[PDB]
Amino acid sequence: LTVEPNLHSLITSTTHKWIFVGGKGGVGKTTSSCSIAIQMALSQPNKQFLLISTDPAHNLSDAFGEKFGKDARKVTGMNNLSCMEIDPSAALKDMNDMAVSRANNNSLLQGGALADLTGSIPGIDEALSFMEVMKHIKRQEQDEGETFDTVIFDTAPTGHTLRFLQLPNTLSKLLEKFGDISGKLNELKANVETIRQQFTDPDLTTFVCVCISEFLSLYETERLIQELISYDMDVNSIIVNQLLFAENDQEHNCKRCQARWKMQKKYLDQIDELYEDFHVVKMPLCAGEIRGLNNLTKFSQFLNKEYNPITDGKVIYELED
Amino acid sequence: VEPNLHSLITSTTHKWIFVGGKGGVGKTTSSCSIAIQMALSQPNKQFLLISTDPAHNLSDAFGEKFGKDARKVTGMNNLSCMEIDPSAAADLTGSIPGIDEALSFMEVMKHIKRQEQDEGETFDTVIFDTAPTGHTLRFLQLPNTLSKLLEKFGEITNKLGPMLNSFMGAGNVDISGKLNELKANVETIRQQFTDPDLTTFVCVCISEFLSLYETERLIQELISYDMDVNSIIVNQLLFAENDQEHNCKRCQARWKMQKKYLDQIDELYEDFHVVKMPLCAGEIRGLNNLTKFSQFLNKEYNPITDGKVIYELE
Ligand SMILES: [Zn+2]
Repeated sequence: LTVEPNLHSLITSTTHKWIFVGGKGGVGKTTSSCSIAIQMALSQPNKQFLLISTDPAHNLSDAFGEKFGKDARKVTGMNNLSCMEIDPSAALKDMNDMAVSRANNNSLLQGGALADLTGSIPGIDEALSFMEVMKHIKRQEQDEGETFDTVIFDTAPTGHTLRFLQLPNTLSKLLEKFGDISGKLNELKANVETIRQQFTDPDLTTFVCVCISEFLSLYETERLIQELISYDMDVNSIIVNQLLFAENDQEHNCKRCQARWKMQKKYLDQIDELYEDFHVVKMPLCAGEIRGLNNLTKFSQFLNKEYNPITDGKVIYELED
Repeated sequence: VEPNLHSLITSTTHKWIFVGGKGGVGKTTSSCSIAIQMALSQPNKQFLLISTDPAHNLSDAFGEKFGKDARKVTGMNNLSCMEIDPSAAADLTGSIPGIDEALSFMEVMKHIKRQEQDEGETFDTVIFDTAPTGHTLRFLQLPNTLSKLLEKFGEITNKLGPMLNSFMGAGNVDISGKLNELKANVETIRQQFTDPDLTTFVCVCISEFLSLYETERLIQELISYDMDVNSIIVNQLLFAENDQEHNCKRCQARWKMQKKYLDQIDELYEDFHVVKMPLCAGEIRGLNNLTKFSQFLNKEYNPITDGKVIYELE
């Protein structure tokens, strides 16, 4: 049985609690995050969703045209979707800094410095950064009194934000050789392993990759998928953005564009043969800046029901202009 | 710094010019253009354009059929092409980095010299149309890679026991001697490929995030090899603002994006010769067209005045 080229079963899932969305390059990652968030929220009115970002550029705020911050806020126009933009690294520095100060005048796992081993042991910084994020969330849940059913992580445009899933095994290997700090490491290792318990369960968390139909994007996506596999995180979906089905479009005249399409077609076919088992969802190029709830929802719709270049053209051109 | 390759195309000191760029960035076209440009401006000298890509990109580019044996490009007096497959034409390979590369390269250098000894005519300069994959020239590190190894053995072997050491019979010493001979071979080439006036690498890329990222990586790798990197050609630029405004908001949209990175490129690689090359919808194929296009590597293209020239190719 063919694997539907859409995210319908995910957007419809009542089992997933953590959905990570990423893609390097200018591939429409942010708008994909918002679209998945909206689509999930509209399809499950009964539940509450959190869309979190780490990008210091406040991509979410300029995506929706609202102002989000460290405090969750419901997207204006929706009942069950909220956004929060934070900076884990910054808050970590502030917290670590004060801990260093308390040391000189004497996440509890910081007394003094466990952060110095950062530039030595891979994934400790990331684990600490992530724990910061998980903290800001729970604190928001405890105050507002309402817990989020599902969280969409608009992954950070750089680094390897979730390399910490390797931390546990990276430590055991180290702790054996080496056999204060030692106690903080074991406490950290226990924290990352309870998370892996969650993040490693296919029914609980998954990662959807975002990319454009180009050689470098395809290879970057391959790289990303291998990495996610090496973390035991589920990867079953790939969103391919900016596709211009020039093959038959309104005002479709431009030969340069036709040339581009021919190129995209080339790789779209490689992607389909390479990731047959994946949900490979094709999304139309939408010249402009899909911004604001309305347009984002109109466009996000194609994540659930595959886009038809023939039939649905009218819909995207109501946005592209 | 001038936004062209005029000084290189005009150099009478360079003997080896490598051209590379990953992705569909017009690497091959660039290789041919540089070869032609060099050949046309130095009729007095003989040039060799060699490729490794099994697809026979050179033959498809010129519309001629090249192979293991050098052949003059039809219509030119001092430019010849040679398409080889080094790999096609000793298992420490999957263990020590750069050994296979060095072996592959030496193969290439051998098919060349044997072509020079037969034809009786030596090539003054060679342009290497680098392979679209792997790390073809990581062997420049092999020498230091080996010294380190043939040293860790001395710190271990000379720090073991008469029995233990001697208790390892098998044709390995049959290697200690060949590794030292190969190390000597890569180091004589390194003396050549490491001299700025003798060899250089021109990068090719498109003005997009992923391509800039990739060429950034390429440059770092080349510097770690002590190979000179001073030029970067940026292909497929559609100067849509000057495009007689042939309309298409999608293309104008693309251009604004290319403009954004063209800017970053300028600021990041200021000391480099950053040559902007116009998008040329089609497949610049055949000597004539390649020549017409290649000219903009020497004298910077002008979207306003030169437009007519590239559209007589569309
Ligand atoms: Zn166009």
